[PDB]
Amino acid sequence: DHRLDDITARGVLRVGTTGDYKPFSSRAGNDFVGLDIELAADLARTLGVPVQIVPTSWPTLMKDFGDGKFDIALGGVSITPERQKQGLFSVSYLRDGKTPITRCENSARFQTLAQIDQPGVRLVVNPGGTNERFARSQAPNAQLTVYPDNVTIFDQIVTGAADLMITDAIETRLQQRLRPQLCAVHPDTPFDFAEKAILLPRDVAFKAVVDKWLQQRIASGAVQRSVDRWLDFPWGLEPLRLAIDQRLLLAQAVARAKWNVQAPIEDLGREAQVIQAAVKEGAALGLPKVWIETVFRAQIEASKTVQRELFAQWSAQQAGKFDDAPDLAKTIRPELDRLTTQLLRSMASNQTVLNDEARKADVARAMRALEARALSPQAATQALAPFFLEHHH
Repeated sequence: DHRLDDITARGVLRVGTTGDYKPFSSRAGNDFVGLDIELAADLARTLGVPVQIVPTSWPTLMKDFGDGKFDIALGGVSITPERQKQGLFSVSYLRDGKTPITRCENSARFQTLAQIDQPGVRLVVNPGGTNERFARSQAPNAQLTVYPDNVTIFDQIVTGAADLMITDAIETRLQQRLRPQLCAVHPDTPFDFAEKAILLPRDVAFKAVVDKWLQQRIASGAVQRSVDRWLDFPWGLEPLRLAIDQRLLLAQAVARAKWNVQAPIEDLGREAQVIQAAVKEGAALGLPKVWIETVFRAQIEASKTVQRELFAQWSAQQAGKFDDAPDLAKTIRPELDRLTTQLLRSMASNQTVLNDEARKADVARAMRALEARALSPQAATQALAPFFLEHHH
């Protein structure tokens, strides 16, 4: 039909993605990141429009596409017969095995399909894609379990509620990194292969445009380089980001409570105590005192920044008391301390990447998009400054 003219007229390429499939497509706060998101952005550039990322889900992908919610879809989308009934696909930009991931101590036990396809084997899968279809077809005798959340379904292999999952080789390699109790089973020599591509409208001329762009990306080596980059991306920083974000948003509560009782924003004595306590808690995780002080001074400054900006608004508006004011000592402070514990724990888990000065641009990518940035750009910047600065991107 006329997809490219449709796009140019709209002034935007709309791109559906689930954001739950690292390394292709993952939420990092308010942003989506990953190999397929960078592809989307580069296609938009080539088409001469800005990109808009439209959230979907694996169970609603095809309905949302048929409903016209986006132009194209990607984020680890495999070519399948079902999807080919409804749209076209780009050329494939990644061929990858189907292979197991299991607890390392069970590597030997699930080398083969014979070993896996048996009652008393607890195989888990994502609903409604190539993995579910492979499991039902090739391991019919195993016990299958369907789990909606792909962002946590590996939890069940780790804890021993399931024995293994057969998935894309690339997901096995990444999850083996991210979840050290797990091991990819022979990813280079898999049971079968599948192809990743971009889901497109039924418009042959648009597909020709996409394939010319995509084939250049493949043949130039850029897709491969992007695969390695995203496989080595610091995915494990998300808990740290969320703790920082959640701790900072709570400053709104702090400010309403203080406004109601005419409490000063800054209390350097309290602040010193909070920092002390964080240093002591962090030392138990092996974190150095100076890094903890830098981080926590920044989180305290960012909180004050929120409070000041809110007081300045309430001042000019002549706001009275807030009916919604939680107890500072009884409700807010316990929450702040809980979030301090998560922040420290995340710092310890991610200490390697966070103390590598050469990887600040990836740390920026992972952490930048706080919900709190909508509330106070300056406070979000201050809170994140121990980890990266704006010129890190």
